[PDB]
Amino acid sequence: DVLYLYNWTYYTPTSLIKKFEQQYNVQVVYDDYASNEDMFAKLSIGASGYDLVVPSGDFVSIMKRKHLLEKIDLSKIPNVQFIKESVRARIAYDPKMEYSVPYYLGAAGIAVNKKAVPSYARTWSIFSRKDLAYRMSMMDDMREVMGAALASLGYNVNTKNEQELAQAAILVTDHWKPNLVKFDSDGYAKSFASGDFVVAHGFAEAFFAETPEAMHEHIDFFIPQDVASPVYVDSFCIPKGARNRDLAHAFINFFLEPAHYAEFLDTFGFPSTIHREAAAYQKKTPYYSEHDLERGTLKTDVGAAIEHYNAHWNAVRFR
Ligand SMILES: [Cl-]
Ligand SMILES: [Cl-]
Ligand SMILES: [Cl-]
Ligand SMILES: [Cl-]
Ligand SMILES: [Cl-]
Repeated sequence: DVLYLYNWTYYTPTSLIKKFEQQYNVQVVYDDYASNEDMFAKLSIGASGYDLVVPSGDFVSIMKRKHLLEKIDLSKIPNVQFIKESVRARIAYDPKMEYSVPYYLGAAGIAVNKKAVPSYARTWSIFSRKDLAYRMSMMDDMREVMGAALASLGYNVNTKNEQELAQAAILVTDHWKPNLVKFDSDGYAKSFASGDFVVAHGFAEAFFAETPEAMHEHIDFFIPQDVASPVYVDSFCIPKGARNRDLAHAFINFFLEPAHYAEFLDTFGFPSTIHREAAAYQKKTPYYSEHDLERGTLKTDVGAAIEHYNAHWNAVRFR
């Protein structure tokens, strides 16, 4: 009678949770987390108490190899038929959805204050602009920042090549970092709203939630299209030891109902990247289109190649 949901703060719209609660006469314990590292920690060897968790594609692959996830019974999730074919092809960490079901696919991008920066190219190299120095931020995320640098240099955002990573590190350290106030994943949208940052790396839903609607026309948010910018996919997974698998499946099935998925997308101004029905049911014009995610590269599990990422990033981030 209770579903234990573990997800990013606000990521499951409470409005949808109430509906699932009213429909099934159940209650949802929704514990939030601020990162997949933190989520992972609760689900570490061996068993949290959760029925559902929402990891990104790299963390689905990591958690499969560490045997942290339970097989999903797709017969209990008929609405899995709404998952676009194009998405099915990209989810190589779990292509048959045996351990995961897609929740959302999007990408971080760049917001530019068009009144403060009238001329700019719509590219990552915007962070090398010395005329905007100390009025920009990039995200406090290693895979996003390294990924953007790798993308810009024509390298795979998931590369395992050591000289490509060093090259990316030099790009961030020597070309972008000197122009940044800081790396910031939580204050950038507010600082962008005040005018403190005039260009910032981040999520469209944050920039637009945080800036009054009156001032939206002055924002150009874009995911750079001239390179294979990093893209993410988040998924429902059932943690090892889940006590209520029946409600876990029922919730994934509920979330993927066209009107209920559309209500999810509309909450954040998301396009229907994964769902073949939901766009018809949406009330909100998306902040970016699904076609903006085509050229980009899905962030994946890099395996050991992580040690090189870590070593370069800790230097970028703490020096
Ligand atoms: Cl705990
Ligand atoms: Cl500063
Ligand atoms: Cl937000
Ligand atoms: Cl503004
Ligand atoms: Cl290294």
